[PDB]
Amino acid sequence: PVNPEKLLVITVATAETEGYLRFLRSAEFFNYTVRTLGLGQKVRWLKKEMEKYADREDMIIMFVDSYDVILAGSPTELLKKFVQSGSRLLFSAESFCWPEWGLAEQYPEVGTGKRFLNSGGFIGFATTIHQIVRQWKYKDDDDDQLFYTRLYLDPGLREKLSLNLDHKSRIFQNLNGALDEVVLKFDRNRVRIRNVAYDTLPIVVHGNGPTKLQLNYLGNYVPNGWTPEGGCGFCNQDQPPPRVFLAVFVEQPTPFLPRFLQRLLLLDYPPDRVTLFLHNNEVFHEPHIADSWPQLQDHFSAVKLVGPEEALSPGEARDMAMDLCRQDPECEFYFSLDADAVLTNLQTLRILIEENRKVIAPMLSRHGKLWSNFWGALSPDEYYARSEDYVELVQRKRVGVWNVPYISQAYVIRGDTLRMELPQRDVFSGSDTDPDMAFCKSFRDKGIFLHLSNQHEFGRLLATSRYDTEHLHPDLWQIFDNPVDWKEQYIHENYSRALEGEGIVEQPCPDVYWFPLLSEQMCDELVAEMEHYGQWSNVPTVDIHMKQVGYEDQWLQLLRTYVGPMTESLFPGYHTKARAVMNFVVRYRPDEQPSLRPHHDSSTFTLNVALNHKGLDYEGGGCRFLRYDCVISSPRKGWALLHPGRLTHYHEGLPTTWGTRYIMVSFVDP
Amino acid sequence: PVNPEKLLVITVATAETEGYLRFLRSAEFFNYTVRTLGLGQKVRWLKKEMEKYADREDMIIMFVDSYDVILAGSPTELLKKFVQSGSRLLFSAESFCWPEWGLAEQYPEVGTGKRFLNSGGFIGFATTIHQIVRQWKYKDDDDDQLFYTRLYLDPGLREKLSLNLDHKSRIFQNLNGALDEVVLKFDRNRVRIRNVAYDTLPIVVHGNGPTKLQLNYLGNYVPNGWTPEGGCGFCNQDQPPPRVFLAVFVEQPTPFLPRFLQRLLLLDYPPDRVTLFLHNNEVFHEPHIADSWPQLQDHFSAVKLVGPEEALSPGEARDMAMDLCRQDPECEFYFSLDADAVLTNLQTLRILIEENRKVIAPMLSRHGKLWSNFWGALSPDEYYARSEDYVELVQRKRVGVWNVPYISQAYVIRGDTLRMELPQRDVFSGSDTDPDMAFCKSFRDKGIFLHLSNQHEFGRLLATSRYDTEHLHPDLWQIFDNPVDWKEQYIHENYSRALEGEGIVEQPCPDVYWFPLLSEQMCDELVAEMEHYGQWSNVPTVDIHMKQVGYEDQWLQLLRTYVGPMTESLFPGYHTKARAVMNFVVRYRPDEQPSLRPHHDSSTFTLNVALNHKGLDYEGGGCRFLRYDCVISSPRKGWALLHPGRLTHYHEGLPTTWGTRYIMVSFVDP
Ligand SMILES: *[C@@H]1O[C@H](CO)[C@@H](O[C@@H]2O[C@H](CO)[C@@H](O)[C@H](O)[C@H]2NC(C)=O)[C@H](O)[C@H]1NC(C)=O
Ligand SMILES: *[C@@H]1O[C@H](CO)[C@@H](O[C@@H]2O[C@H](CO)[C@@H](O)[C@H](O)[C@H]2NC(C)=O)[C@H](O)[C@H]1NC(C)=O
Ligand SMILES: *[C@@H]1O[C@H](CO)[C@@H](O)[C@H](O)[C@H]1NC(C)=O
Ligand SMILES: *[C@@H]1O[C@H](CO)[C@@H](O)[C@H](O)[C@H]1NC(C)=O
Ligand SMILES: O=C(O)CCC(=O)C(=O)O
Ligand SMILES: O=C(O)CCC(=O)C(=O)O
Ligand SMILES: [Fe+2]
Ligand SMILES: [Fe+2]
Repeated sequence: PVNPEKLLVITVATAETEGYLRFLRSAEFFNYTVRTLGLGQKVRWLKKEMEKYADREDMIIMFVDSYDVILAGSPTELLKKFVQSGSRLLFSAESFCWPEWGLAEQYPEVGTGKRFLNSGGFIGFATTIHQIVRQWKYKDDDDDQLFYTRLYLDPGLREKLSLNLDHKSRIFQNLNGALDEVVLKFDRNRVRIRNVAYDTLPIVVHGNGPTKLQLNYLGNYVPNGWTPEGGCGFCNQDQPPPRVFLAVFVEQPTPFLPRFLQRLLLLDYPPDRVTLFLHNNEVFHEPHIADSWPQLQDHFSAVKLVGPEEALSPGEARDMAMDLCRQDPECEFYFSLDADAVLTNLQTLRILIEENRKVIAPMLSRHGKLWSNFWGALSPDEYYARSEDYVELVQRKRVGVWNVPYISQAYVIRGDTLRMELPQRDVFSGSDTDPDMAFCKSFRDKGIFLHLSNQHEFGRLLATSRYDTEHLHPDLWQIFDNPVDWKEQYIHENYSRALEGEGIVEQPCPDVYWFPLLSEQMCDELVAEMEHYGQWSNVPTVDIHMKQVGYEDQWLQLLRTYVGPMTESLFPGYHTKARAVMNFVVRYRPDEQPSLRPHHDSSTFTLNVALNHKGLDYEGGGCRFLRYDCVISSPRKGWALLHPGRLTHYHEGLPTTWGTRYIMVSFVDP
Repeated sequence: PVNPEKLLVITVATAETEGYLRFLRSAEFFNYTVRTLGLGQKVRWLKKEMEKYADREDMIIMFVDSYDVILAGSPTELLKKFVQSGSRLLFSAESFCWPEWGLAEQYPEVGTGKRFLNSGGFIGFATTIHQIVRQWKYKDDDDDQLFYTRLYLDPGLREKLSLNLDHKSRIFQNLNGALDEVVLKFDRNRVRIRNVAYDTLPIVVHGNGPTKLQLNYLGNYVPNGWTPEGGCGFCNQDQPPPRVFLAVFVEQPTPFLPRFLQRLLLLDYPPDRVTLFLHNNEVFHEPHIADSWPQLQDHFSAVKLVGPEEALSPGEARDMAMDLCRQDPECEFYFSLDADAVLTNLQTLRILIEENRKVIAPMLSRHGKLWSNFWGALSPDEYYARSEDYVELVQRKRVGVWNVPYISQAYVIRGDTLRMELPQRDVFSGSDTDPDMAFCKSFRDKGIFLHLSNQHEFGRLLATSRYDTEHLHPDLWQIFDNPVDWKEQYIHENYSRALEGEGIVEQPCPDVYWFPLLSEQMCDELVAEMEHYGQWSNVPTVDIHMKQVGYEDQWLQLLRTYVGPMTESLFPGYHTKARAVMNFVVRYRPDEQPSLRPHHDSSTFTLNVALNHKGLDYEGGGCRFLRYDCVISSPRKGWALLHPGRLTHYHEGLPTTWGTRYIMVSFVDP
């Protein structure tokens, strides 16, 4: 048994990049001892280091890269596997032969394993290593592969110093040419990989060639990145703050944007330490931003608008917003947030900063689906592809902070990373690539990790694909594509609490029920949308139907989702599908039709919703039920009334004395 | 001016028939003085009477018949008109020439009036009359017409004694050949006739030839028979009773016959003075008569049945019933009453007897139409024809007792008239004539008047034309043809009082109403009719619909007539047409389906009627309304329940513990 205390890991690193520190923590997990050289040219550095270990027969030494390497096994298993190899210096094997390709005939014939050599990782005796590395006397420009290559192809030297290759990946697993051979193997508190082509559990995982992101994905688990019983290994889980530059971007017509601007005033973070930047490409949103801008500039320390008059493409706008933080030494962090991002959690900026990352993004997914603000993998064309664990991450099966090749719409970048590591302005611009794709590619080409955190519930994304802009109030027609947000602005706040009970629902007259349904904004926007049409009109009324305006299917879904479940709750035994042919708003002013004579309605039950206040917009009677000697004298605006429409409830519309009355009614279940 | 005290009216009468006494009362009305001869042969009697008045130049004498004659004018007008004639002996004129027809050329040419002579009535001086009547020396067999005839055709004798004819009916109106010339002329307290062909108001109306009934019709008004301001002239208007033989006849299947037999026990007349006779030609009614016969024989003094086993035609049965009264000197009156005659008034026998007539009948008409138990006129073939005042009599415009040529189904005959005036047995039988027609013709051929009285409301006739006899209870299917009687037996007695109010209707639970609808007989006959079918059977039940039995249209009319008006009364504002596709009776016994799970009904409102008692037929729960915490614990048999079927009334059929439950239900207004 070789003593672990005589195994040394030697690696090269000119800078402490994020890939190097990841390699170091995988080594400290297995309690390795690592010698880092320099905090073909690295062969010159290894050769110099091996002159101290020229006579060290007692020492095993393994040399690997650091930027694209992670350790998966313990040193004792590593030394044990090296003894079974029966070699004095064991190299790594690969599926390809490079630099020179014609040397493929030189190599010995291997049955099923890999045949060629890879200098990215080898292990052997310090004496045998020294006799090999010290023969190097060449230029720094020439690669390291060709040197160790033909030395192995020397048949006499191959037999004298016992040189062999890890043909079946017992210790070294090179990913290029074997991505389909590598899977992960989980355990209680550690993860590992397995070569299913030879059924081996390698120690060293090296992401050579175009397998960088494949190692970033493996690096999220191996060795203790994420464990099924311990979770993440490096995320947080359980006096002034930094100064941040908040950059809002409105590059497309975004629904509920007034709610976005009002939400910026509620982020739990000292506003005097946040500098707001806002770019608006749409002339549609200039009113909305103008309404909120007085509150914005009085809340934050400094603000700035770049409206549509500058005519800046989204790439040029994102360059300027980030460059204004890089050229400001007081900008410690840069928070870029798009308009189509709703942040339910109001501490994301604090939590994302405390993760102490360079580029971290909060995970946001559209309500109920899989699409999110990140890509688990890429295609050869750098287009989208689904990773093996993409769905487990979106569904929050496995939580933590993950090395992800793509992020968008929301991310926090360290300020010093911008000036020192990505100092150019053409981050988003410069090519025919999408401005959000060139952003992520600009960070990966610098070896910078794009972190995605799903440890908390952060928020959701808005469906802004087909946003019909030809409406006086476009957010009304958004009951289909963004229902969870449509309910927050239009459904009464105490409606959901009314469905569960709590005794807020009232029965003013026998078999008529009174519950809050619509919000004051829903009624005001509905009245305005009706008057904007203008063309007002077997008891007759002065009314306008939702069909001629184009809001029937939208109001029918409000019936299916909100009044149906409310009907079955108040009438135990009745089941409703919310079918209604007659949906219309009625006007009551003393100049035309101030009242409505007694009548029945051709429907099973009716829903009568007020649309304005009592005493502010008009003064007059409500709804009178003759057979019961009971009248709804003081109606409530956002509240609605439910009564059977046939036989039992002969009701009369009492006259309006002054002003104008608006009510919404639907003869449902005819 | 001739003094009325020297005008004498001479007439012939071998017996005081009803036609003679009618002529006498018309004379006493105008205060005439009449000499009746004998209480061609009557010429011998007149000639003998004229020998006392041979030298009486001061006396005017008018000779007319008595049986077919009524007086229409006063003597002063009669004498005044005779003076204007300028004649010493004025005869009556006629359209026909008889006996000998060839003597038509003898008569003087008359322009437009009647040309020939009629010896039925003449007026003149007693001296001129004597010189004419005393020339008669012929046989009693030869008629009186030919004697006075050719004496007028003697041209010299016609000019010597001044003989003329009332050519234009100034005084004498002979009806034969001038029926279209005669109309009535009314006044405040007297009636009169008018010859619209000459515009004269005659004094004497003589019904010669086949115009007997036409005079009976005129005799009902002229002179004071019926006056518009005084009404009838001889009817009643404002201590033992006689003994009567009551004869009931069942010659056809008659509906509601059990109610007829039970009604015979309620006629306000001493039963110990009534002898019941009943003929039943139908085997269908032997059960019904057998059920009531114990009560009949214990009520009346003597009874007798002649069932279908004797096989007697209706003519032979009516002969026997009346002959048994004629051959009984103790039978003072004979009351013949048919089965299809409902007597609402229970004093008709008393009132018809107190009219002191020979043959009087109470007027009965089918409810709402014109057909009655009498004919106002006849046709040449003695078939039916409508009289000028037939509709005024049926509609009770003109009231009183009327000389009518036909009666049926109900009449009271004096006993002495049967033995003395119509003693033969072949009254109804003897010819191919209908037995009811030969009855009336047998009385008119004896100069006996058939009186019809409509001074009171007596009753109605039953529609027994198409009586479907192939039913366990045939009176159920009689809601169409006899609704007024169908309601008396099947509709609850307190239903009509419930519709008007009086606070008998109850509201046991909110918006459910409880009112009496059906009678105990209606439910018992409906349950039996259902079990007689036997074939019992989206909540399911053990039920039988009215359609498969054949009682849907009948139950639909009960809905249209009785539950519709009851719905609109209790729900002000709702209008019902009583449309129902689902009408069925449900069984509830613990052996198959004892209960019914909570459910709604596919209808606007439902009518749930119990069909048996609580505690006598079964013991179990009623109807429970879940949403109201209210249960119909103790239902009432004949009562019904009305509740809305949708949404608001989720109800459950509570289990029946013992016995069998029957309920009638109709899902009306789907
Ligand atoms: C929803 O319900 C809450 C409480 O159930 C309402 O809050 C009350 O509002 C009234 C008038 O606005 C105040 O007088 C009370 O003091 C409030 N109570 C609390 C506990 O805040 C709220 O107003 C309801 N929503 C709407 C739209 O009216
Ligand atoms: C119809 O109503 C009358 C009274 O409104 C009912 O007559 C009463 O009947 C009960 C029980 O049969 C007696 O105890 C009372 O004494 C009766 N009152 C009178 C004034 O007679 C009659 O029963 C109702 N009809 C039916 C079929 O029940
Ligand atoms: C590293 O050392 C710690 C404590 O010194 C020990 O718990 C852990 O198991 C060691 N790891 C290995 C791979 O031996
Ligand atoms: C008959 O006499 C009575 C009273 O004596 C008288 O009222 C009536 O008018 C008289 N009738 C005629 C026709 O003169
Ligand atoms: O005006 C009211 O209060 C009742 C209106 C109504 O019910 C209807 O639209 O028919
Ligand atoms: O049995 C009851 O009381 C209710 C029956 C009913 O309503 C039905 O026929 O559906
Ligand atoms: Fe209404
Ligand atoms: Fe029911």
